[PDB]
Parts: sequence; C-alpha cells; structure tokens
Amino acid sequence: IPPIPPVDFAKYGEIEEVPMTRLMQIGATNLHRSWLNVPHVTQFESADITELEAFRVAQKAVAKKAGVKLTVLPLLLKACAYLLKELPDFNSSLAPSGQALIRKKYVHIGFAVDTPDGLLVPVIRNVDQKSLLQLAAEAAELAEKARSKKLGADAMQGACFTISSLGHIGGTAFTPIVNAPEVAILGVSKASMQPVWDGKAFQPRLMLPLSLSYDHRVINGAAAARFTKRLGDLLADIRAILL
Amino acid sequence: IPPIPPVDFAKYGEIEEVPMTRLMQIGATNLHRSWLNVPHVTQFESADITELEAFRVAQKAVAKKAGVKLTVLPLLLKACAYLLKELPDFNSSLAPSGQALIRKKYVHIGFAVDTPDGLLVPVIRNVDQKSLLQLAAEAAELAEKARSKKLGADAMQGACFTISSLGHIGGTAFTPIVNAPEVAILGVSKASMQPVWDGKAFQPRLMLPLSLSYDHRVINGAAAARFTKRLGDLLADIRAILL
Amino acid sequence: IPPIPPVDFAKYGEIEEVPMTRLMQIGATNLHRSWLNVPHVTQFESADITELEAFRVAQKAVAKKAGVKLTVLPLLLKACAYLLKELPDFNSSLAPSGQALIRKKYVHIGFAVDTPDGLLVPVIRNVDQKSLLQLAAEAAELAEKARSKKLGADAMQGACFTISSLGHIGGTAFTPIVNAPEVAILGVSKASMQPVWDGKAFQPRLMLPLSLSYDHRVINGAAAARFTKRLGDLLADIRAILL
Repeated sequence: IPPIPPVDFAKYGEIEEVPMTRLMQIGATNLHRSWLNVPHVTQFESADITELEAFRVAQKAVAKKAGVKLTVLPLLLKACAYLLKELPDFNSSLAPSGQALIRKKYVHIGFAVDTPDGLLVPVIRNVDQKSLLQLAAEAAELAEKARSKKLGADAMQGACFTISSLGHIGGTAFTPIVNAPEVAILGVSKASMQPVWDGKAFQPRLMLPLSLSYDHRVINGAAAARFTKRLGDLLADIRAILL
Repeated sequence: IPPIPPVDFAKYGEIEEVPMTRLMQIGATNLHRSWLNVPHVTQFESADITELEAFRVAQKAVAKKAGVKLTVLPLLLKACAYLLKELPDFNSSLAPSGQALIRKKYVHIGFAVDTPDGLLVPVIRNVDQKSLLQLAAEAAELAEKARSKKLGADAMQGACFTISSLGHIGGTAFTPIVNAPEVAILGVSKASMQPVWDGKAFQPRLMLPLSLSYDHRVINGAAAARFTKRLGDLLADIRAILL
Repeated sequence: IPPIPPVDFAKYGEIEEVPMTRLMQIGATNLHRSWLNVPHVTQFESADITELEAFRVAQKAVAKKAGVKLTVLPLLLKACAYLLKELPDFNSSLAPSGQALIRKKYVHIGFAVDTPDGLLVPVIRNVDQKSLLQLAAEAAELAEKARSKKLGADAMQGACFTISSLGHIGGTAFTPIVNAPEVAILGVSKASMQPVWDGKAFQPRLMLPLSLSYDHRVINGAAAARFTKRLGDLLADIRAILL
C-alpha cells in the first residue's frame, strides 16, 4: 500500500511535535487494520423515541433510588441485545478460513468511551440477561474505570457488537468503523424534534439518528436495512421486547 | 494488507460455525476487491416523487392488463438511462493502463436482488431503448430467475451502472459499494412525506432518498452533484425525458 | 492489493477510449493513496445560517465597492480558521514515524476548484489573519488562476485543512476524501429552508449541510462532533469570532 510522501511542514510556518499515547497508536493500528480489511457500508435510519424519552424521564425517581442515572444507553443496549438474538448474522464473525461464519450464542456488547489517553471499548457481558437498571449501573462503572485507567484488559474482550454514542456532543449522523472481527457497530447521534407526517399533518416527534456500519462481506444491504428498521420499531415501543 | 488477529471465540460463550455459500464467498471477494481499489465518495440527494407516485398509481390498470406490476424501479431505470447518455463519464470505465477511460456507447444497467444464497445483479440490456412496461416485465422476470437459481451467468454481465433499491425495507440513506469496473451505483431508500418550503409555507411532498457512490478517480465531486441534481429533476417531472 | 479483472467491454456494445489529462491521473493517484492510508469517518451536522445569509446579502454594496463578490466561502474560511486554532489536533499531521503528530502553528486552508483538466486545490495562507473581503478577493483570484492554468504549484502547497463546497450544484451531504497528510476536509452542500423546532412550533430556518471527513487515527469521534458542533455555533453567530 503506497505510503504518503513526507512533506517538510516547517517550510510553511512554525510546527511543534506532540507525541502519541501508546493507546492512540494501538487505536490507530486497529482502525487501519479494520479499514483495509472490511468493505464498509453505512445504513442510516432514525427512530421515534418520544415515548422512550418520556419513559426515561418518568423513571428518574426509581433510577436515583437505585444510584444509577437512567440514560438512553441501557435502553439501546437492551434493544440491540434482543435484536442480535433475532438476526444472528449480526452477532457473528467471519472464520479465518474466509468460508464460514462463527455464530456466537452469547451477546456481549461494548461501547465507546473516549478518554484522555484514547478510545476504550469496555464490554458488558450477556446484555440479554440484564435489566435496564443493572445495565445502567455497569455501563457507568466501566466508564469511570475506563477514564481512570483502572479497566483491566479482560473487560475489553470478546464483544459481539459495538455501540458508539455521540448524542451527547451533537451531529446528525456519522459513518463509524467496524471493530473487526465484529461485523457491525451502531453509531447514535443527537436527537431532535422533527415533523413527521401523521397521514394528515406534521406532528413533532423526537427522533434519534442511527448509523449502522457493517461488513458488507457478511451482511448484505437488505439484512442491514431490516436490522435498523426493526431497531427503529423496538425503540419506538420497547414493550415489544416483552413478547 | 495486515490481517485481522484470530480470536478464540468460544472462550466467551457457545459458538456455532455456519458455512458460507459459494455465492457469498464470491460476493465477499468482489466487494473487497472493489473497496481496496476504488476511492469511494457518496453523494446524497432526495427527489420529489409526489407526481411520479400519482403517475405510477394511476397506471395500475394498464400495468395489470399487461401482466407487469409497475414499481418505481422501471421509472428509476429509464431516468438513469437518459442521464447516463447525457453525462457519459458515468457510463464508462477506467482502462487497465490507468490512463484512459473506456466510454461505453451502450446502456445496460443491473440491479441488486438479494436472494437466499447471496446478492445477484441481473443486467437489463439497452435500457435506453425499452419502455416503462417492457422494463417492468423484464426486471420482474430476471428477479424470479435470480431467486430460483435459473439466471444463466450471461445475464450478470457487462453492465454499465447498478441501482440497489432498499426502499422496500426501510432506511434513510446508505453508502453502497461500486461494482468495479463500473464507476457509480445508485442506492435508493424509503420515500417519506417531508415538508418542503414553497417560498411561503411548508408543503408535504413525497421525497425519495438517493445515495450515489462513485469512483472518485474518474468522477469528481461537482460531476456527481450535477448527476443527482439532474436525476432529482428528472424524477420530479419524467416528461423531461420526452424532449 | 488484488487488481480488478480486465473485462473486454466491446463484447457488449460500441466503446470509445477517451484519455485522461495528466491532472486527472495525478488526482487519481493521490486519492487512492489517501483512501488506502486513512481510515475515514464522516461526521454530518447542519448549521443555521439564516442570519449569516442576511449579513452576506446586506453587505453586497460594500463588497461591490471593493470589487469582490461576498460568498459563503470567505465566511466558511474565517470560522474554520478560528476553530482550527481552538482545536489544534485538526490543524496537524501524523509524523512519518506514526508515533507523533506535527501540530502546525499556522493556518493555511485550500479549497477545491473543479476545472476542465481536473481538481485543483489552491491554498490561502494565514487565513486567520485576513478579513472577509481580503479572503473574498484572494479566493476569487486563485480560482480564476486555477481555471486558466496560471496557478503556479507554489500555491498548491502546505495547506492544513481543505473545504470542498458543492453548495452551488446541489446535494444534501457527501463523504469527501481527506487529502493526506492533512487530517480533515469539510464538505459543504446546498442550503435549504428547513423547519426547526423552537420549543413550541416549527420555524423555517435556512440550514447549511456540512460533512466533515477525518482521519480516525488522529481524530476520534467525540473530537469531530465537537468540531462540527462548534462550527455550527460559529456560523449561526459569526460575532462569536470577535471575542
């Protein structure tokens, strides 16, 4: 792969060399290994979370009595675990012989935490088996452990899918990079009030933007549009997870 | 190109190996060969098809009397063939000497059909010369042939451009991968009612989302925005194809 | 990197070979070198420029008295220079030892001009130090020099960031390719009137679509969402540049 010509950057003005933490360099290498290895496609969709938000906000009492803050993330984690069980090609990996996929029978999901030294993706194990407030607490713990360099590498391992949420900073949608050997990563952005046709007039609904990137070798376009559609359906009525 | 480290996936839970059809493996290889070879950009645009939909729906009688179902696809095929004639760099390919483009003087277009064994892209030849109901029928035939493994490889050959339509499952936009040695692929998603400024108030218009990925080596950014703009214009009034 | 199988294209119809200008071939090579080398992500955002447009239009008198046309580009250039100073990782480059970043202490920005022979990206030096009408004039000069093959290669050098504006042709958003060894490129598309929730009803605001692609090795997802958010904030009130 042809390298970039070196440029003498100080010919154009003052420069200064800051160095990279080992975590950024590790990060850097893994992403470039994902990028050259995975033919990426991104599927955009946005979900109606007007009702999910109201749920979230009404349960602020309960959540505080349990010491967890309830955010959208445990609600995202729960719906994607249901779905990763319904559509198992998403919960799997290409075997190194290129000719089989390892379907994992377990659901562990990581999520991106951006710390000072770099990106960490702590994994929550068997997300399918935990409740909203369990997930809430654990997510929170692992994030502080991650910020405070106290996350032992055991916890960065063997995830089946990654969620990257930037809803807290902003943006309309992005195209995340798959953490190979996983096969898909959900990027989530800022929710906004949007007019939505109700058959007669435009209603304001709160809409969460979602960006699913996938490994096109394993997941085709119709499988991915069916996954973000189902996910949009589950987030608009989380009670469907009950049945 | 550095390979992905092998992970022992059964350390984290129960796994199961399902194998890949030869069609998926073929599929897989061709996409990775496209991905490493084509510097991709995706241009998003959305077109006003309120009038095209009404046309489509009013001609349901005619279409049934001819045995074809009229969908948006023959209407997409016709407009892109007009346009592939107007903007010939889109209907062409990079010569293997990297220093010339083969402009094709013919317009054959394929479209993605996702079958059980994998993705097939049957080609309709000389789309420029067929009418809406001819195109309607043929598309339909090739798709059933494709589902039923009866599509002879002659029909997967020598296309100039690909349309991938996921409007039937959902999604807001995606970033398709170019089927090299073609130079562009139109991805089409779900149409929705959207408010559109009429200079004075917001009108509800039915808007089709379009995602053109292209080979940035051959097509520059301004050529691609001019192609989806023209396409948006042609779909809002298909009568412009007449003149 | 596996090559594309050669196809005999004249088996399917009449072909014609047109050749590539040296500028397209140069262009072609640089993009493929960027693509294989940079793990790309694109961050979408859109900014409220209703007030910026009114400013622009009210100062048409002044601009004409100075001989410059005031467009959105000098306003984009100014806000990104402020911001490139606030978020210096965006104004920097990966050292060839892969383990340090060269932070540039200067702000020179290029912008894409698509000419007949190919894409040129003239650079305006020390954009941070020039005013709106200086920037206006210079941009304009360099563009005509670029169209007329009179741009000496000195002017295509040592830029820290690229803006590619296609707002003049159309489109909703695109995913530009980073001009390595730069680390980010802002793509800008067509502004449209959009309903925006004001807490009580939907107001029509003029919204500029922005698409920031970045080198994920150097910039993480949260840094990029913070850059397009800040940029959206600066374009909605350019007076913040004053303080």
